[PDB]
Amino acid sequence: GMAKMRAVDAAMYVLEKEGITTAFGVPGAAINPFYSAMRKHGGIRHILARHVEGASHMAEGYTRATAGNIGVCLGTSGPAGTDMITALYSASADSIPILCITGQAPRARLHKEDFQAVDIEAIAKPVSKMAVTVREAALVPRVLQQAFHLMRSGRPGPVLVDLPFDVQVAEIEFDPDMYEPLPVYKPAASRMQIEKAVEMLIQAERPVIVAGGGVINADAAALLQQFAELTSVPVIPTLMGWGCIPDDHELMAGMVGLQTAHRYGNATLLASDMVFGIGNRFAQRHTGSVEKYTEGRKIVHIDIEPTQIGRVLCPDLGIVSDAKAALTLLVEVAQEMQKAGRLPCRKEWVADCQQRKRTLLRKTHFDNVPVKPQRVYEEMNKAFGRDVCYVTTIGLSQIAAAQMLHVFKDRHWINCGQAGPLGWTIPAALGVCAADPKRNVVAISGDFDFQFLIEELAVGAQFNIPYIHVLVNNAYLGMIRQSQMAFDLDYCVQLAFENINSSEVNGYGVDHVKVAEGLGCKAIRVFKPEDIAPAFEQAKALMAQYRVPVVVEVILERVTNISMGSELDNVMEFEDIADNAADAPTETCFMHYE
Amino acid sequence: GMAKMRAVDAAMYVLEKEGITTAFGVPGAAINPFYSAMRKHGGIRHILARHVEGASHMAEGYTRATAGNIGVCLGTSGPAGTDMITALYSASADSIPILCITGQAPRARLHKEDFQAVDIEAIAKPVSKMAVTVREAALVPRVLQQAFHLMRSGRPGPVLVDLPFDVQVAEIEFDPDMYEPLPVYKPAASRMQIEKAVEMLIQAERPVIVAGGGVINADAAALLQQFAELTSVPVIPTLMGWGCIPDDHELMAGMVGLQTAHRYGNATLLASDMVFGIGNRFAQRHTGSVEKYTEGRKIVHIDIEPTQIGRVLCPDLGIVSDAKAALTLLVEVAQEMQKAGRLPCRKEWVADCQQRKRTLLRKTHFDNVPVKPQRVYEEMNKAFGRDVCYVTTIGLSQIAAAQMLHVFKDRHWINCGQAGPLGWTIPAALGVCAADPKRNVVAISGDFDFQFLIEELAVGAQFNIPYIHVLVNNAYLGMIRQSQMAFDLDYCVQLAFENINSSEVNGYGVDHVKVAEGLGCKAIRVFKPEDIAPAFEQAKALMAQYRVPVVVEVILERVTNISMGSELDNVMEFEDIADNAADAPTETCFMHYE
Amino acid sequence: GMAKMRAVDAAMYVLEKEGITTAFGVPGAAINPFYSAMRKHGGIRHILARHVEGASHMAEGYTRATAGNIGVCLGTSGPAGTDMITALYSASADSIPILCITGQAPRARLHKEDFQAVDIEAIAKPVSKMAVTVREAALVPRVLQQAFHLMRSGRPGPVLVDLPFDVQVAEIEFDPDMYEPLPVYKPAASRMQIEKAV
Ligand SMILES: Cc1cc2nc3c(=O)[nH]c(=O)nc-3n(C[C@H](O)[C@H](O)[C@H](O)COP(=O)(O)OP(=O)(O)OC[C@H]3O[C@@H](n4cnc5c(N)ncnc54)[C@H](O)[C@@H]3O)c2cc1C
Ligand SMILES: Cc1cc2nc3c(=O)[nH]c(=O)nc-3n(C[C@H](O)[C@H](O)[C@H](O)COP(=O)(O)OP(=O)(O)OC[C@H]3O[C@@H](n4cnc5c(N)ncnc54)[C@H](O)[C@@H]3O)c2cc1C
Ligand SMILES: Cc1ncc(C[n+]2csc(CCOP(=O)(O)OP(=O)(O)O)c2C)c(N)n1
Ligand SMILES: Cc1ncc(C[n+]2csc(CCOP(=O)(O)OP(=O)(O)O)c2C)c(N)n1
Ligand SMILES: COC1=C(OC)C(=O)C(C)=CC1=O
Ligand SMILES: COC1=C(OC)C(=O)C(C)=CC1=O
Ligand SMILES: COC1=C(OC)C(=O)C(C)=CC1=O
Ligand SMILES: COC1=C(OC)C(=O)C(C)=CC1=O
Ligand SMILES: [Mg+2]
Ligand SMILES: [Mg+2]
Ligand SMILES: [Mg+2]
Repeated sequence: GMAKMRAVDAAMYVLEKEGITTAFGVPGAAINPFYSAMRKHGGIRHILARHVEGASHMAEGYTRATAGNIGVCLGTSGPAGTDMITALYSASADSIPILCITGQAPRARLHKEDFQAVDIEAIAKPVSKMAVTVREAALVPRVLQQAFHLMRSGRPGPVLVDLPFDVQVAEIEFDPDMYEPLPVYKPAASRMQIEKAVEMLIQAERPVIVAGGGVINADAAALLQQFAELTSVPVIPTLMGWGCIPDDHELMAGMVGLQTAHRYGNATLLASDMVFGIGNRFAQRHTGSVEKYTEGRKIVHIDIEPTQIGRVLCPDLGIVSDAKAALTLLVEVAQEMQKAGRLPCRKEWVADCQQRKRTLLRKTHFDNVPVKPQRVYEEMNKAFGRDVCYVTTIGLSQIAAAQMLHVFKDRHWINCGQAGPLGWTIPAALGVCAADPKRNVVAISGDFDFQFLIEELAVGAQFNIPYIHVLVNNAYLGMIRQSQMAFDLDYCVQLAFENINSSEVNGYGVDHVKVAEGLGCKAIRVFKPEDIAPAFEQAKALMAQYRVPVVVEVILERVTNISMGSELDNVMEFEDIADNAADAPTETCFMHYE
Repeated sequence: GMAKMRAVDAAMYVLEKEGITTAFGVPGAAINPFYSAMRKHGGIRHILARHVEGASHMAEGYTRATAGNIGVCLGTSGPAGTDMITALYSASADSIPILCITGQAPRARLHKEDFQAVDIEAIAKPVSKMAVTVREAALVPRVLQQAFHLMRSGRPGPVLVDLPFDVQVAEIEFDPDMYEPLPVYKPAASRMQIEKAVEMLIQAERPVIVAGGGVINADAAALLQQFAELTSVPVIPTLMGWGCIPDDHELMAGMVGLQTAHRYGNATLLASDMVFGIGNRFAQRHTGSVEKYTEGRKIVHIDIEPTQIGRVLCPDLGIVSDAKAALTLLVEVAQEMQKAGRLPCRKEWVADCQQRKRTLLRKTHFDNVPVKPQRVYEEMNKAFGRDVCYVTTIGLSQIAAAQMLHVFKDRHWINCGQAGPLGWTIPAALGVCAADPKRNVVAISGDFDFQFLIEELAVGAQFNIPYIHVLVNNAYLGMIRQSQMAFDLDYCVQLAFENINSSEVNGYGVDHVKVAEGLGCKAIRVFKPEDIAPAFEQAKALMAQYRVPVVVEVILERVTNISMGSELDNVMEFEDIADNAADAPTETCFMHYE
Repeated sequence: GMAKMRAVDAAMYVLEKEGITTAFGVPGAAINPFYSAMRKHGGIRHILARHVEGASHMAEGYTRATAGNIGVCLGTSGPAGTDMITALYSASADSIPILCITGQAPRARLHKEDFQAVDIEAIAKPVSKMAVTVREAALVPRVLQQAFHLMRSGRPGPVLVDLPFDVQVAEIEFDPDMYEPLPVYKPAASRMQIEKAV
């Protein structure tokens, strides 16, 4: 029971009781006592990153992989904590938690300029639910106790706990047998709110459900699908809700927005007369101008967070609720409505939505050399199984990937949708693989994103963490070239150079095969579209043989303008569209996934 | 004269008038109008980094290379600014400026959750002299005007200017002919302060001058040397003052402190009876416990910043002054004292200091295989000229480098002494080379530091920026292994693995030769100490032939404990010491530098 | 049912549903729409103080008198909010709530040094559970809703809600019949812990 121990030793017991099994980090002097407590206790597997920013995005990928996970990022004082701010922001921005833990100078030296002492508490406050420097050894378990409550409760978000060196080694009395995690706070909608929501839905003639990341955050995907099935209401996932209903489900109507969106999704939204928003916010890249998004449409918004309702547009009905609590009641009420014969038939509207989905496509089957990126995603859809789990960040790489890939389960699209920090992809994919070694992880990056934290590939090598990284290389910051067209500009966005060690990259600059191999991984370069499929097959084999990350690099044409625009009804199609399966053969309507 | 133009166009004129010629950055949508204004104006050379953190440390190296430089770091909204916090902290910590400029969401969307909008103003305030989101296009030139005043005035520090997209493109009237930079504020010591300081110095029997980074910040190195020469007072540079008097000068008595210090420096400090502090603070890694540092010693402290005086110890005389202003008066008064025959002769004390410098050494001439790191620095001292400019960060690599290398001019030790963020080295070295293409830049990194921002080597390749990067590889976070010995720990600090592409690295993990070559650079690996010197000669030749960075990787023995301790009189010597030149042949006392 | 009304009218219904019956305050131009909403709605008795600090300590005493009470203090922009800081500190320090409502300059003028405009949200943050300038009229009922959850939950403490003039008078749709106070968060000890203490 009760025993004297260092505060960091008590921290290990608290972390174990809170369900922690894994951590990502970089040690240093100020945080060594915690690493000492970690070795003494056992039970936490540590993964050494090759940049603190890498440890922080591994923690994010780990949280995002499986409901209830909380990725832990560990580092020392000073610049370790400032290297975590981007992940804290990215996690806050998407409403998911990570636990960052930093060492700090001893308390009695905090406002001297002690070597590598920084006011991380002040720096991190804007991007966290709590950021605190612990000033008493006895408070170390209590601060972690409150941190876990906050990471799980309400709108989730991350916490940073900063530990002065003397506070870590100080002796306290602690009884692990008596430690208990705090209850989690989640408001639940009342039956009166839900019945009103269902009455309005029944009165709608052309409704859609917009299913957001809150559905996934709540672990409520099956209830979301069940509710749409009972009501026969087509579902539009936001980018953060993608996967909560399978992409080949008859009611999944595509995605909506200015960029990661389908032509049929935007058309179905503009044709609808109600948006039943569950666990979404209404993000600007999803809505365009809100006046157009809402024209002629009733709007329902269910959100766990009161100050998200009415933030960007006025709902006709706002309801504060956890999405699982709300969907449980939504299923119950809809079942009562169905037994009563009060749910309308929706065959025509569903058929109209399915007709747009069959016809309003974008071409992917390009035989061009140099390769067209949209062909890469067609080959990815064929190569990988229905259980594929994609990890990606930002770039034309990622935008077209969301337009053209398909996903069939929640937490199989792992994407930092609101903050999009370049370099996120490799560490996030490693964190997912650490969360679930059976998961079939495939990452997508453009060349610039791949370069930011390219050294994290050696983490996969050292720890034998296998996954496939698709690398689509245009030797450009392609997304930025495209947005510079508005200024008739093409300026400081090219990565090309004649590589003095590799004439075979033909002026594309960095040799990603040589870099990946030097970092202990396997790599294949593809120049022709017909070689993409064999390469993915070789990659699966090399992954099994060597158990390390395997990079498949596809050399792209330098310039491809991905479809996008400023309003739902203004998306410009630069590349060829399609109305036939031959040009877009991996749309779920034409292809059986696995 | 007067003309309508975009606020970013006026920003270009202001930057030109303020002396800006170079910028480092990563563009994106929110900052595109500024890149557009940069292309239209000409006159700023942009260097594209391969991580925003890389652009930010390039800006630091550029500032640090030449007095009056201000490195500029450019990036977009959201995670670009959070990727700059580590450099802002590192620049603040050493009292040097950089100008960070971020794009931002349009004003009318600032507290909506606009895509990639973050409250960078709040996040950056703790690590900057000013961090402001500009809310009127007409204020853009005025905010830059105040930023340059603050970066130059008082205790220098960095500024972040955040630019909403609509503010950037808005039209203003601006007359570049009428723009004038603000006057710079620097307090100057009165003659009464300086005469009192010189009286106390004259009364001292065994004084030393501790010369800090403020001397270099003020561009006052020649006056510092002249004052020591007039008074015949030995000079101890802090790590940030290193180079303000040449290492082979008869009065340069070595460095002092817990780690980057000489055995003779610490002995001379403890034997002294006054510390005449000029432009130093008294950092904890320099003093140890202040009660021991000051025992039996009068203390003078001259600092430009009033709240630095008395911060960690009580001076007998504190003086607020710019170091150049103070040294100008110090030279004048000492000359008046010398004409009056009032300066004491100091032959015995100077001879006693020189005797410690001749005798209290650490061995570097090791023929061991695997190589001993101290041998690398001996070879570096012989290979490179007196004009060598070293760039380094932290690690046992850097600590022993400061113990064993030698420098002969100010701004030839470029080192982030207070914050030490791993990954700083490559971008900082590239920023120095951009500041001065004739400078003879040689960087030192351990393997972990080298890996953090390893992709920046491709910036050197794409832009043909030549320098030599010495890479001392123990496949360890060596500094952390050593500090873990206090906990009888060796845990999560090893980088080794059997590289499936390189049996020739013999279990050391990452193949830095293959990675450097894939990134477009040249690289040589050295296994035996006698091959170090030829490798540096090949490296100079490859640098001239290809004009790209050239990495020389020395494979070290896995474990070497570098000398260090907790007090000036407690530094533990783990490796062999030396009292003879044969074991330490590159001490300036035994070797003529160039 | 749902109806068009100003944000401050919607605030009156929220305050009524949350049990408010009393307010202590000092009016001014920037909070006049709220006073107009009070007069139209009726059912909140206003006590006019002769110092804003006096209103803010009246609010405290009203809270402390009776379990479940939340004193409400009302002021205009600028110096009114800075006059409430001492009471926000006193209420925080004893773990009891008051609800402070200040008027504020319109959003389009928030960083333009407008007459009697101050960053009260920055000043009050150290002495409150929440201090927020409300930037959308539709958020007024929701900010008030979260404030009442915060003042009742956990360790209780005060809240400052700061209302730009244009936010107060803007029209919104709001259904009073659908408004519901949020559940109060209070952790409970398990039986194992209580048996150990006994
Ligand atoms: C280049 C790029 C292009 C993009 N293009 C698009 C596009 O065209 N369309 C698009 O939709 N997105 C797009 N995105 C993503 C976009 O920026 C947003 O990240 C996303 O739309 C937000 O999803 P959401 O509305 O589900 O909100 P989320 O960020 O997922 O959050 C929604 C709400 O969930 C709530 N919540 C949290 N937990 C719970 C719970 N347990 N119960 C209930 N509610 C809960 C939160 O309070 C929050 O308000 C793009 C991103 C990038 C980088
Ligand atoms: C691993 C490691 C080990 C280290 N070991 C040591 C060691 O043993 N010994 C050591 O000394 N350092 C060591 N350092 C460096 C140390 O941490 C500090 O960075 C350094 O000692 C501070 O130098 P300084 O006192 O000159 O202060 P600086 O940081 O250079 O600043 C000194 C003062 O200059 C003032 N100033 C600025 N501009 C002007 C001006 N124009 N005129 C006058 N004053 C001005 C500022 O106000 C400031 O107070 C180490 C660093 C690392 C990473
Ligand atoms: C840290 C950071 N800086 C800048 C950006 C802005 N940004 C978005 S996409 C992009 C270029 C990405 O290029 P690449 O990964 O090669 O993808 P491509 O668009 O070429 O497919 C940039 C700089 C960002 N998201 N994060
Ligand atoms: C971002 C960051 N995280 C952690 C540290 C702490 N730290 C100081 S030295 C070191 C290891 C450096 O290893 P390497 O560069 O290989 O040098 P070696 O000591 O082995 O010569 C670490 C992690 C730091 N300075 N910065
Ligand atoms: C990509 O590197 C860059 C150049 O290289 C050609 C340029 O010419 C310019 C103007 C900007 C730049 O970033
Ligand atoms: C029969 O299965 C199919 C659907 O579901 C009915 C569809 O909605 C579409 C577009 C195609 C299809 O094959
Ligand atoms: C360097 O990677 C690491 C290991 O690998 C052997 C370990 O066994 C442990 C315990 C920590 C770690 O970071
Ligand atoms: C003659 O030159 C020399 C010195 O300066 C006198 C010294 O201080 C030392 C230690 C050696 C030396 O050779
Ligand atoms: Mg690219
Ligand atoms: Mg990197
Ligand atoms: Mg090392």
